[PDB]
Amino acid sequence: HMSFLTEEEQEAIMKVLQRDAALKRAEEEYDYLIKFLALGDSGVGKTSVLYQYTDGKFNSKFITTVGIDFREKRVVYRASGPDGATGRGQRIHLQLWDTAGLERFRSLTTAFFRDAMGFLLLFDLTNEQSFLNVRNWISQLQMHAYCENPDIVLCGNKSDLEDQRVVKEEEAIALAEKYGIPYFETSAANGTNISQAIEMLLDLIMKRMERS
Amino acid sequence: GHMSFLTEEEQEAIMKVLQRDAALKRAEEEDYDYLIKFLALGDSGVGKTSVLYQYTDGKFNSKFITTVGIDFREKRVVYRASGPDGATGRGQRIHLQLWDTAGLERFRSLTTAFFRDAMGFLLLFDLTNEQSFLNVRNWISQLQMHAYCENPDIVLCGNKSDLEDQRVVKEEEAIALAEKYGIPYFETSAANGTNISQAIEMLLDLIMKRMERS
Ligand SMILES: Nc1nc2c(ncn2[C@@H]2O[C@H](COP(=O)(O)OP(=O)(O)NP(=O)(O)O)[C@@H](O)[C@H]2O)c(=O)[nH]1
Ligand SMILES: Nc1nc2c(ncn2[C@@H]2O[C@H](COP(=O)(O)OP(=O)(O)NP(=O)(O)O)[C@@H](O)[C@H]2O)c(=O)[nH]1
Ligand SMILES: *CCC(=O)Nc1ccc(S(=O)(=O)N2CCCC2)c(OC)c1
Ligand SMILES: *CCC(=O)Nc1ccc(S(=O)(=O)N2CCCC2)c(OC)c1
Ligand SMILES: [Mg+2]
Ligand SMILES: [Mg+2]
Repeated sequence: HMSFLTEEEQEAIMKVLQRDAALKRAEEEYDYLIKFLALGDSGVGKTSVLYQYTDGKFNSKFITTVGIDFREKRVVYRASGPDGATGRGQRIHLQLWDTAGLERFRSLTTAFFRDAMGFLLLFDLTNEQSFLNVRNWISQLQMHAYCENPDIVLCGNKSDLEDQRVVKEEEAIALAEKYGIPYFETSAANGTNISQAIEMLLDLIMKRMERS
Repeated sequence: GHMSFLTEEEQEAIMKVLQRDAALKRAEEEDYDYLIKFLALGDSGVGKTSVLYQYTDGKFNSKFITTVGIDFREKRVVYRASGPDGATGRGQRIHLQLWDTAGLERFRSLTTAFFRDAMGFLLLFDLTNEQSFLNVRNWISQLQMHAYCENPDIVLCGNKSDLEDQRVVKEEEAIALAEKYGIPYFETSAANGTNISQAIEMLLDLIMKRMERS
């Protein structure tokens, strides 16, 4: 009925932080460290999406994120050229930040935005209110990011729940066009579009870094 | 053991600091020659807010207003390197961001988040409070683990040296602790300002000298 920040919950968060300082200390020395961050209302599937992508697995039981967490995955990035071209493959080491969407964690999660080079914004195709909130999330991103106009990839998630969709695809494609951000309908249950969405953000983050 | 979550008012406070930090950071990523960041940490009540306030504005306030999670102050200064046999180089423009962390446990993971941003640390205990000095070992251990640098520069501050009637930390003990860890030590007063600028300038030097090597 009345819940408080338990000691176990804070122990959890401190170990995410210890692990992070560990990861960063080592990188001061595989061949590029690309970080991005997933955000969106609680229950849209941020954790599920990252898990499907790192491990190809899905757990249908809701285990809400205690503040903050992150996964990693070593991948190969090949610079995609114009009209189907690619380029050479340098090794990319991803750090995938995963934030709690609950308000009680808003200030803890908001301080990690500056660690990100790009953002995976998620709403639930079955929850119109999570879609309405995409606007508020985008301005919080502009207001706390590194970079004046940060790279974003919008995901409407739970596309496998067709008989419960309430956000019409047109409303979502139009919102995305309004802001100039790539849009993908995803499903963490079966993996649809998960790899393409993230690979699209990686491409945005690597192409932006080759204009300096 | 029942740490309240942040209230709506506590959280608006912290988001404003985050809003101010991002505006400051975005302006430096594009005037002043370097942005330099310190972070003050230590138990609640040792005088972290008061120390930074004395340093930026030469003022001191007796009423205890405990820090809501996190805050920071700024100061423009001129650092001059120290060369061989006092060969003081050109005056460099330094913009200092001075992070101020709350010391209560209920804020511990929030404030630990910000050890990433620091290039150095001001570690405070209270001279009138032996328990706050005994915890200095844990704090250093924490800093070792969460600093983003290996062997982070620390300056130890034993504060409230103006309350001489109420002093309980023996001087030899703290000099021992500081020598054991190889870190500079200053007894300070946020009230009358004794040693505040010397300790903060010592930390600036460590970081600047640390920066030149690279
Ligand atoms: N059918 C279906 N269920 C999904 C999908 N993605 C997530 N879920 C389910 O939705 C619930 C919430 O997912 P989860 O990743 O925990 O959500 P979250 O966005 O991380 N929430 P929080 O911010 O609280 O950590 C879980 O029951 C999960 O099984 C999806 O693509 N399809
Ligand atoms: N005499 C004297 N009093 C001091 C000194 N430094 C702080 N105080 C007083 O002792 C209390 C400590 O206040 P403060 O600076 O807020 O401590 P803090 O470490 O930032 N506390 P918190 O972590 O809870 O935010 C206040 O009442 C302050 O006025 C000092 O050097 N001398
Ligand atoms: C402009 C989009 C963006 O956020 N770019 C970006 C590039 C590089 C980094 S970093 O982590 O390698 N680094 C920290 C300070 C400068 C170099 C970041 O950090 C998030 C963002
Ligand atoms: C090793 C001592 C130390 O902490 N040095 C240091 C120098 C510069 C920076 S930074 O703020 O310019 N930066 C953050 C991301 C990489 C570049 C930092 O980081 C706090 C530390
Ligand atoms: Mg989650
Ligand atoms: Mg304070």
